[PDB]
Amino acid sequence: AGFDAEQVRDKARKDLLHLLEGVRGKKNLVIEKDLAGPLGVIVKASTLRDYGVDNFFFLENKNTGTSQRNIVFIARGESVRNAHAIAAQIKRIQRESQTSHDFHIFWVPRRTLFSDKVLEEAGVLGDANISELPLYFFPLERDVLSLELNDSFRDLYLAKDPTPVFLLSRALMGIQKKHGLFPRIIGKGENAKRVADLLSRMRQELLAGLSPSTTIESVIIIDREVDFVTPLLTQLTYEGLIDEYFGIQNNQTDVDAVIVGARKRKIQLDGSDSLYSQLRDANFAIVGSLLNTVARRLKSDYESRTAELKEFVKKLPGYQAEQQSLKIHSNIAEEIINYTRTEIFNKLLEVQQNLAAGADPSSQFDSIEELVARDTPLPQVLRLLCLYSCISGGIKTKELDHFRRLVLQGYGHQHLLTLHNLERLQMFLSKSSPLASMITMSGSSGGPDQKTNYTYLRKQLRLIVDEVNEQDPNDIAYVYSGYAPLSIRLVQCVLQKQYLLSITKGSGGGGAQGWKGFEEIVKHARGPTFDEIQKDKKTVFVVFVGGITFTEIAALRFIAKQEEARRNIVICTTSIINGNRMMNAAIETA
Repeated sequence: AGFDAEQVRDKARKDLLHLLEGVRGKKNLVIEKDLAGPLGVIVKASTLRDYGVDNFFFLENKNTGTSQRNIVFIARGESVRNAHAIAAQIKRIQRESQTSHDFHIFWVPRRTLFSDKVLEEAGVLGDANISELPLYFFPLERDVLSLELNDSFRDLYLAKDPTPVFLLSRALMGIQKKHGLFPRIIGKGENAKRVADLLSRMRQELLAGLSPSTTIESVIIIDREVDFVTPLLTQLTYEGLIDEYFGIQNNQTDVDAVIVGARKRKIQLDGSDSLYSQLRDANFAIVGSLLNTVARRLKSDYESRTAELKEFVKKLPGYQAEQQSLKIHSNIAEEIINYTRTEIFNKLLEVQQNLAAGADPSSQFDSIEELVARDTPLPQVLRLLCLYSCISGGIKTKELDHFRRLVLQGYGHQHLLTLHNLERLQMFLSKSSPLASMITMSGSSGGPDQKTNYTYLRKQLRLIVDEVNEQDPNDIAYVYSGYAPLSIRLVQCVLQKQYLLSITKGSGGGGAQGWKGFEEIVKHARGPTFDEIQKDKKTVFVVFVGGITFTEIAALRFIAKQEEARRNIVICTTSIINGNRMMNAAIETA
């Protein structure tokens, strides 16, 4: 009766395959490198072959073949870069003749004016048959939908491109068209508010036949800028650390070849593996113990004491898969264990946990300087400086100038750009800057965009949970060993008020809706608080504009398990983000 992630995949594959069915004959396929990964989430390469794909090409390789007269470009239309690349590629192909003279472009999801103009301005516009592929959300898991806009953090927060926000609201409207209006549109933050506004004005346009869902409870929209502190921190879940040290993209990562046990190899990382399903959301401290329990259960099943010989060989493939999974994750865990034992890592964690806990950030000054002396990697130092700034309402000017110098001398003068970019993103500011001040009620004002108050909210939303036990956690704070992501505490102000009241005020009636009971507190997080009513169990879509971490996902699944009876939780996002990705946005954007 309600939403299911599998229908998004089916529609996506159907939509793509139909367009491939419109290009009659076999065809060559040119794809934006970044789109290639997410496309694999909805269709298998073997399937594309069955629909006439002779060869596959990455647009950026600039080496499209001749073997087939049909050429198909698949790329994002919002990208200024792609419009040029495709035009260049058509002209370069046309003049290496007589090769392949039937061009198609599938723009994702929408044809833009800028793109149509570039093609015409290059002359090739009357040569390509242009379609539109309405792919928005890619379902990475049953409970995780992603726009897979890996540059959207930079695009939105640095470059001020509104496109990620527009695309997210269209994706969200799509769901309303199929399952009814979200009864409630709830959220925090300037960009999340704009998502609501665009959802509103889109509805208003349709009335020119759409009713509240019977199967959807609400949509909660968190704006990532409300809480930079969470991504800056080192993630301490299993998947979180795999992301921190190896990097996860399209449900995959690359690891040294010795790790897979027979350059580096690619490994799949999703819920189809029974073991990873149990490991990914666990605090890394209990992973060794989880592996041990699995290995033991495995040894026990093997030892659990004709034509059962042929039964054995049929079961042979399932035995390697389990074995291979256990072997690979044991090897990864041992790798991460090594990393987390170094003095640099222990020193890092210490400064992060102190700042997070609320120690005077000046008391961490000598530690930070020592981290620079030891040449710890640039992204890790920058993430500390940002945490410092973001958590304490800016850095003391005199310390800022010192840190600024250490960074430039230690890692290179080019990083003056990096720091200016961190300044534009408002994660590296002096206390003397008006933009740096956190929200208070004794705050006078100024402040069009006053910042989240972590000093106040640490207490009021109980960001620090000293007691949490990682072996059978009782609180989302487990994802950072004692620290609770603010973003998800905000989701809890809506979804688990009984519980949240229980651990902050007492006497946790508290099963009604909106931000009731938390409005004055949530006023101290950045941007607008909103709650808009539009006039089996139900799904709550929890949405992040500007990126979610694997730790927030783990914490959301934790809550999902507790809320199992009453709700289903579906996580939506413009992309999956982490601390390193944010620093890269600042480093690489000239």
